[PDB]
Amino acid sequence: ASLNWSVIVPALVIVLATVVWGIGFKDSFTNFASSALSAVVDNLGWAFILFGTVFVFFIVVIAASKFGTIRLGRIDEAPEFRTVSWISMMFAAGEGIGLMFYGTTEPLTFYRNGVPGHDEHNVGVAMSTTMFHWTLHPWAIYAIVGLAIAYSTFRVGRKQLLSSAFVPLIGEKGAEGWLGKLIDILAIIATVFGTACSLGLGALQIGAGLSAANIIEDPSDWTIVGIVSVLTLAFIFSAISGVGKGIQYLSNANMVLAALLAIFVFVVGPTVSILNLLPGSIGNYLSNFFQMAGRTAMSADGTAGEWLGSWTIFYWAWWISWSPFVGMFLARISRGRSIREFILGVLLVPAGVSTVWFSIFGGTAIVFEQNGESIWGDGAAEEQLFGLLHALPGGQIMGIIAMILLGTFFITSADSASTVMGTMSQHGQLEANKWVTAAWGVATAAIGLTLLLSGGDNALSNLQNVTIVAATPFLFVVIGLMFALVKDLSNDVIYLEYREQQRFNARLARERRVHNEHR
Amino acid sequence: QASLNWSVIVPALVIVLATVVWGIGFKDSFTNFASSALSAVVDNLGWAFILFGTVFVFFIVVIAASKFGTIRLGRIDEAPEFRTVSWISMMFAAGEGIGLMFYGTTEPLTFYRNGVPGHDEHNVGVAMSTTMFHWTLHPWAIYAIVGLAIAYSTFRVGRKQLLSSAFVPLIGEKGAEGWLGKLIDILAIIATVFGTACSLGLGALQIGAGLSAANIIEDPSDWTIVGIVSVLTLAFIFSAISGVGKGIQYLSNANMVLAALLAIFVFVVGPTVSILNLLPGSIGNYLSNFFQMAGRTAMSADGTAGEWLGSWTIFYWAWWISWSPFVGMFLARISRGRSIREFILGVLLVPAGVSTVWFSIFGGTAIVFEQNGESIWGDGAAEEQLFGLLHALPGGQIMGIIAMILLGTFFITSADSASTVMGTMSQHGQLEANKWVTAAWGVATAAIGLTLLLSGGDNALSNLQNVTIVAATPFLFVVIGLMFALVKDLSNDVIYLEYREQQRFNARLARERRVHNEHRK
Amino acid sequence: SLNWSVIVPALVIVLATVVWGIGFKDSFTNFASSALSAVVDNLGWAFILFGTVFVFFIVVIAASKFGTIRLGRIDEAPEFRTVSWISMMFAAGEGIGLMFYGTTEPLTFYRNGVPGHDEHNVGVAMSTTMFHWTLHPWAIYAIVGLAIAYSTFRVGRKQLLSSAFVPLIGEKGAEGWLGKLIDILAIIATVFGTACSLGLGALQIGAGLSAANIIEDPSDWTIVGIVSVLTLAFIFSAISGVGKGIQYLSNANMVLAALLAIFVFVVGPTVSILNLLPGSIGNYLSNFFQMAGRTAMSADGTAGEWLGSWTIFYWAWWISWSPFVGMFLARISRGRSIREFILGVLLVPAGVSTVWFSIFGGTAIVFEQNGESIWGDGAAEEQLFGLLHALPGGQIMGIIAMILLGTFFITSADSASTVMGTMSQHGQLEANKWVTAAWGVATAAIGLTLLLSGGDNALSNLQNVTIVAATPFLFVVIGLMFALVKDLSNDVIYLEYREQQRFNARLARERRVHNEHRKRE
Ligand SMILES: CCCCCCCCCCCCCCCCCC(=O)OC[C@H](COP(=O)([O-])OCC(O)COP(=O)([O-])OC[C@@H](COC(=O)CCCCCCCCCCCCCCCCC)OC(=O)CCCCCCCCCCCCCCCCC)OC(=O)CCCCCCCCCCCCCCCCC
Ligand SMILES: CCCCCCCCCCCCCCCCCC(=O)OC[C@H](COP(=O)([O-])OCC(O)COP(=O)([O-])OC[C@@H](COC(=O)CCCCCCCCCCCCCCCCC)OC(=O)CCCCCCCCCCCCCCCCC)OC(=O)CCCCCCCCCCCCCCCCC
Ligand SMILES: CCCCCCCCCCCCCCCCCC(=O)O[C@@H](COC(=O)CCCCCCCCCCCCCCC)COP(=O)(O)OC[C@H](O)CO
Ligand SMILES: CCCCCCCCCCCCCCCCCC(=O)O[C@@H](COC(=O)CCCCCCCCCCCCCCC)COP(=O)(O)OC[C@H](O)CO
Ligand SMILES: CCCCCCCCCCCCCCCCCC(=O)O[C@@H](COC(=O)CCCCCCCCCCCCCCC)COP(=O)(O)OC[C@H](O)CO
Repeated sequence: ASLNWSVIVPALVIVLATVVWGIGFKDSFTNFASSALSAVVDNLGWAFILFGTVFVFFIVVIAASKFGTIRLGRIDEAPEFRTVSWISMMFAAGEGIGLMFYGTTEPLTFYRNGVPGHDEHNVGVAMSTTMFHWTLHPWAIYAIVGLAIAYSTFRVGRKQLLSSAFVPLIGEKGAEGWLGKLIDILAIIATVFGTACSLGLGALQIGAGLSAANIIEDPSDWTIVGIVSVLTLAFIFSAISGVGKGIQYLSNANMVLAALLAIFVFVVGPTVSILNLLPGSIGNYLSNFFQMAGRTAMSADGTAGEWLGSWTIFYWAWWISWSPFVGMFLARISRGRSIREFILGVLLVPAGVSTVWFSIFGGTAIVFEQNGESIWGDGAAEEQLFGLLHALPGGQIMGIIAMILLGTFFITSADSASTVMGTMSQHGQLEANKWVTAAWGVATAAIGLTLLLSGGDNALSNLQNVTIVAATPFLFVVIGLMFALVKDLSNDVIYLEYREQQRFNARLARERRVHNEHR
Repeated sequence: QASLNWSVIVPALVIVLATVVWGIGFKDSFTNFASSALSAVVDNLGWAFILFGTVFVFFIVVIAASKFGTIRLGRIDEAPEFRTVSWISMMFAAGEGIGLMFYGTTEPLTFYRNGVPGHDEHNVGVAMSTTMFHWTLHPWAIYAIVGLAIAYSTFRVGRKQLLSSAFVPLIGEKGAEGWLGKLIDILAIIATVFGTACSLGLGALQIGAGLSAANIIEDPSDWTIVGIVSVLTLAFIFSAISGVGKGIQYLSNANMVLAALLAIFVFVVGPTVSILNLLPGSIGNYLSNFFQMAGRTAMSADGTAGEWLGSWTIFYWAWWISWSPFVGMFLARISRGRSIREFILGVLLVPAGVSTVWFSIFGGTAIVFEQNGESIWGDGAAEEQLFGLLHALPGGQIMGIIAMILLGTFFITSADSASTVMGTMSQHGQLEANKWVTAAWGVATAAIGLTLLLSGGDNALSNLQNVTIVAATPFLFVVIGLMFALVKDLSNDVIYLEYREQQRFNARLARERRVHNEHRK
Repeated sequence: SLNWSVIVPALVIVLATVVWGIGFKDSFTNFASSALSAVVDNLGWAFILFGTVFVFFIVVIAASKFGTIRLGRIDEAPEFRTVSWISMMFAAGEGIGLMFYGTTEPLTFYRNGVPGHDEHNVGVAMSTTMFHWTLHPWAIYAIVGLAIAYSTFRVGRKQLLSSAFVPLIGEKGAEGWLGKLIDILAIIATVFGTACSLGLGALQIGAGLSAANIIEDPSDWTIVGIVSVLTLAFIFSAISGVGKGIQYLSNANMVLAALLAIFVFVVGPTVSILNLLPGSIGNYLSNFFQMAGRTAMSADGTAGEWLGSWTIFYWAWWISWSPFVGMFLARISRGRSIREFILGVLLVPAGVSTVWFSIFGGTAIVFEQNGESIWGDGAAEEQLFGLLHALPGGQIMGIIAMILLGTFFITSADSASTVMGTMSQHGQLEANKWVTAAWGVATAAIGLTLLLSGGDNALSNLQNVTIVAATPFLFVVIGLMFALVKDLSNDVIYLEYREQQRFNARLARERRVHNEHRKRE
């Protein structure tokens, strides 16, 4: 296919504008980001918080309805991936960097400071509200988007694009018109900013880790961590060949290293306490699910707005911005699966992986805090993991391994996001241009680095603010995608013979009633 | 022309007239009896109300989710005679309107200011959740049960449009025409009269408060209430005896338009952002606390929630059970040809969402005022809350008048609809009843409401609530039996006969086989 | 023929326990305490997690397509009427345990509170009593009974725990060493769970005799006499070769339990109990997942001892009872569907337990609130009679409760012994009466051994040894889930579609790999 320049040029111009604003005009960019966060949070926290749970309800009911039997492909089709392989391939979609960053920080900071409507030093609350942001809502969003693309491209044979999934609502004219172009541009921009958030978190934490081992300098975030991890691997893996064979190796190394780190912290750490937190975390998450889903700026006597902006609305925006990439990824590896099976796997397997990960790491941190040891230290979120690792025997080698894992996650996430963006910018071609992929990867890495540099001391806050503002337009795209998906599922070939009969009988009944009214 | 059911008219008419005379000429005796009867009823049946109120919700969810959800309310492969949008629009009628207007400000504001048993004061989430508790799912679960029973009896099986006909599976045709069916219909008419009189009394009281606030009348004297009720009853009487159904549908459209206008005015001129924040908060805290409130009895809070329960939750239970004949028959009428699952889902969810939005807007504005220093509580009279809320907003002087007009139109339309259903139930389930019987029933409900308001005196809302609870207690058992009748009716469907006969035959064979095996050794 | 390879190890372990307990009491008690500490600290997480995984698993199995499978031949209707089947679920379950903890558990939760909650809270006191007795125990029993019933009726295998693992180990492991190990573990777990029940019954009977002033004070010789008398009546019933006396006792169990519950209901605070019914159910559904998430590091690392005393003990007790109740449920529930079986087994005993605990615990808590108090010296065994004597006419009801405990002793012994004889007779339903008598005597001896060894801390001894003996069978019950899923998936009604899916998926994988290789060009 050809390049959709009408969709590349707008998004690329927006990205260049954001980068120039952040780099050359740090103060103005930071002020604007703070003001836009204030306005967006105050005026649309209701939208984020309401539709986060509407997505979960919607995907659950879609799975449990008659559409669950539909198969993503030809009728009576069987899937191309084994169930074990299908489950394993979902690891590459999850947050390697997000988990590596927040596994220790989030449960520990919620244990220490508490959350709105709750007191400090509550393990159940800490683990439950860590599981709130990471288990069902993100993967309900991802299931919705991936199911939309899967039904559009496999069942109906349309192009693999976000705009195509809206064909039921806006028709073909809209899909090829200005509205389809707008949807595709918003998808590309949201993916860019959502991936740049992860790249910024990973670079920040890698710098902190290098400082922990005492091998770092000050400008390493810009001069080494970003540009090296981008150029020396991602470009040479993309531009050199269609498949560089390094992405597969790194995607397997991610699994191996994450398993090794989790097993180290599990065995060397307080194993019994972690095993106690498994059922405790799951039970206290299921108990507090709706209480946390109803936490708005009007909660805790109006004092929850700042916390929600810093913690919950940030995650809403982050997951919404991830939606296009993760949806395309899940759709690509789920052909032939049924809708019910797809939804169940996508919702539950990563939820369990996240639950276990947070159990190990947050539980070790909370147990240390309870005993008297404090991995908190200064309080930086990027230094908690290495403090936790160093607190355990043989922690130096594992800290180095954690830095290696962070670098591999950086490379893998950037490469996969660039692949999906290139596909979306090339009229839905599965194998997009290599140079378009490299350009989009450069753009994402540059945006993440620019957010970090503009934030400076408050790098994390600047990152979160720009992610929150950048994902506001795509929240409505996902909301309308729910409607488009329902309208597409209803108008399935298997249901048309029943729908015509229902329409005919309803018309007969309505005309009979109208005639009786005339009488 | 179905003959008049005099044997069902007289037992309910005599009770209504006895209540009117007793409450008018003997205000003190009537109030004392109502108070004592509330004490006894609440003490010895709050467990029944609270348990079966949630059993209704569970029963409806199970019925929709079970194999019965695919059955059509009519002949097989039938289709609805109303478009889905028209069905949803018609659902708004037969709701409260007057209850929603009366309580939208008062109830969440009251819970926020004073708290609820087992919880502390100044809790927005708890106030909104326990307001949603009384107005969203258990109400419409009860209405779905009754309307589904009536719809199945009348469309699928082709019986009369009655509540006794829904008990045929339990007591049979002889029972339906026997004394038990007559008793069920009498209780249905009594419950309709008292559930309607409660809303009419609330509307008259709030219109009096509005006239007092608008300065049209200096005070809301008893004669003011009498005049309001007389004028509104005269309007309803003219609408009915005129024999033309155009004016009533015009007033229904006006009710929808004016309710939307008031909601939009408070949403826009009020704290829009807080109103929108309270939507997810209200829903989440409702689903979080659902079973905590479902398990709230007089034994909660170390045995101290009895007075609060009788004031709010048991009163609502009685009110929503008293409405059950009217709202059930209304929903049954407009739901021809729908499947059981579709009927249940729409009836449960659409009104719940509308109530959620209404309470969010009005209660959230009141609570936002409370938090910011302003207090529309004033003297604390419930009837004066709404006009305190509107008069605290720019341009609200005219919207208070619009609120009074909306209350008047709600009064007229609700009286007409309830009286139409009552006339149906007193004429062997005729779809259209005699004009004079409908007029008489509507005037009787108005007279009961006026009697309650006047006998209450300085405490009118309390007397209204007490009489509502006492009058609705008998029909809780009718609804409970209707659950069994509905299950038996759905089980004995034509599509399920062959499978059931196969199972019965095989079961007899297996039982004789095991009896023989025991005989062996 | 006797499976001596299974009898001899179980007999050796049981006799070793008896010799250790009587001969060396200090050593036995020290080992029991140390083993309780170790197993609790290291596997309370396993107990707590899998107790709720069982509920999730059985609910999902009932909901899924497997719920349509019929236990037996296709179109085979059940042998017992639904009334008979429902009533037969009372013989299997817990009568002695219910009588022992009917008052003690809610009363002590109300008095002392539970981890993460304040004391003197009726809602939690009843919700966490319902937690330990309603859905987790019966989820375990339903899983085990369903596995046994499917293996023995659908597939025609022998009625054993070993034959239910055939999906995982083939007939080679079913008859190999692993099947023998599973059978031995099932026998030992049944012996020790039934011994825990019998020891509780003997303690309660001694407490009742002390209360009735028949004995001046309890003594070890009194417990020995009680256990000897009851097991002698048992041995006579078993060796007599006539089950008429046992059927009489099993009916007397229901009659007397219903009589006692109705007495406490009518003569106790009826309205408070009725209030507690919906309160208990609602607070159970509200707090279900908060109680399911209670671990050794809840309430700031202070719930370990409370969990070991209450929650982990009940988990171990149910897991040790699971072979018996599973075999019982499989025997009486042939021809049922998986969905019907699961729903009935989960819901009927849960409702019965809810009513029982509502009555007795609500009576105790209402006495505590009003000013009275049945706590007395704090002994768990003395609470029930302390509750009875507080009510008028309780002097006779104390002896009625003692008689009921004796009948429960005999009948529970006989059902457990019959299951053990079936296990040791290669799954033969008509178990040898001498093996049955030997197993019953061994159970009584183990219960007496735990009581005597514990002495003053008799209940602690019982619970410690029960947890230790039930720890091994937890993994068997966990593996039953996988074995049952493999049984159900590989069913004749699904094998054709499974073959079609396998072939199509192989074609799809071949296409994808060939396409990838082609594109790799
Ligand atoms: C924590 C919370 C938890 C909550 C959990 C919630 C979870 C939900 C689970 C959902 C599961 C669904 C699964 C089953 C689906 C099966 C349905 C189906 O299709 O079966 C056929 C079944 C029957 O079919 P039918 O007989 O043909 O029906 C006729 C159609 O109704 C009449 O035809 P039509 O005119 O509609 O035709 C239009 C056509 C296609 O439409 C078009 O013509 C499209 C035109 C193009 C528009 C542009 C689209 C492109 C936009 C993309 C986004 C871009 C953004 C970019 C951003 C840029 C920023 C810079 O659409 C359709 O195909 C019909 C579906 C329309 C759905 C309408 C529902 C509106 C909901 C309103 C309430 C909620 C709003 C929330 C507001 C927020 C605050 C609360 O369909 C229906 O169910 C239809 C009825 C649906 C309900 C209608 C409701 C009307 C208004 C309700 C208001 C009152 C209630 C709300 C609360 C109270 C407010 C006061
Ligand atoms: C105090 C509160 C509780 C405290 C907490 C404790 C928990 C409560 C204990 C519950 C324990 C579990 C259940 C045990 C019951 C076992 C028996 C049974 O019903 O199962 C066998 C049941 C019947 O089988 P069967 O015994 O073989 O029947 C044929 C025999 O030939 C039988 O031969 P037959 O045909 O001659 O049998 C007689 C009858 C056919 O049925 C019978 O066998 C007799 C009636 C059945 C007993 C029902 C027990 C279970 C339900 C509890 C009732 C209350 C709440 C639920 C309401 C019912 C909705 C299903 O047929 C007739 O000829 C009609 C005779 C008249 C019937 C009664 C009519 C009067 C109703 C009473 C109320 C009226 C006014 C006073 C109001 C009261 C003051 C508060 O078998 C089935 O499974 C059939 C299923 C039918 C369709 C299922 C779909 C509907 C279910 C919806 C879900 C409900 C949600 C509720 C959840 C709420 C949670 C908060
Ligand atoms: C320790 C680290 C790892 C832990 C990870 C946890 C893993 C859990 C993942 C759950 C399974 C995901 C993969 C499922 C693939 C197989 C298909 C499947 O399970 O779904 C079927 C769904 O089948 C059903 O019909 C519904 C069955 C319900 C199964 C529910 C199991 C999950 C229950 C979750 C409980 C709550 C968990 C905690 C939530 C936070 C498929 O339906 P179908 O349309 O193909 O029809 C098949 C058949 O005809 C039956 O329909
Ligand atoms: C919250 C506001 C935003 C909502 C966004 C919705 C986005 C999707 C829109 C898709 C268009 C259709 C919307 C209306 C759907 C109604 C439900 C529905 O269709 O249910 C189907 C699937 O049903 C389900 O499994 C459940 C449906 C969803 C309802 C459950 C929602 C739970 C919400 C509870 C909230 C708490 C209550 C108080 C607060 C409101 C089938 O049932 P039916 O009635 O259409 O047909 C029945 C029969 O087969 C004949 O057709
Ligand atoms: C604690 C008190 C008891 C529990 C109360 C809460 C219960 C909530 C959940 C109840 C779920 C019941 C769902 C029933 C769906 C039936 C589905 C169906 O089509 O039937 C199948 C499953 O069948 C069943 O299991 C039928 C059981 C239905 C009865 C359910 C009773 C609910 C509880 C009643 C007591 C309520 C007490 C409330 C007061 C506290 C087919 O199986 P079968 O062919 O063997 O069934 C034969 C039957 O005649 C077919 O209709």
